[PDB]
Amino acid sequence: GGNYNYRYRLFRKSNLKPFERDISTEIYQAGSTPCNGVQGFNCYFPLQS
Amino acid sequence: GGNYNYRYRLFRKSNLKPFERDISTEIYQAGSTPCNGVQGFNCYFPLQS
Repeated sequence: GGNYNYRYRLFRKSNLKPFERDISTEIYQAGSTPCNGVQGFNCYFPLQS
Repeated sequence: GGNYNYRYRLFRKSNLKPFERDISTEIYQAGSTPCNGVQGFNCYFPLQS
């Protein structure tokens, strides 16, 4: 059926430092509209399976 | 930059009848525990971009 329980980050405001950990799960606003925690246009979840 | 505005359904309890429109956005339960509106382990969003 496929393993869909492994994910990875796909979006961030900036890069990451060496040996740095990011665990925050916030909606990524890639446009000019307040997402307000709404998954939609220019509002993409930062994790992909 | 990649187009992400298009999504398609990936999981459903059953198949679709001919000429059917589905729009429900509900967390899917692939395991034996309630999802409780959290896309965590064995609980995946139905739409993929």
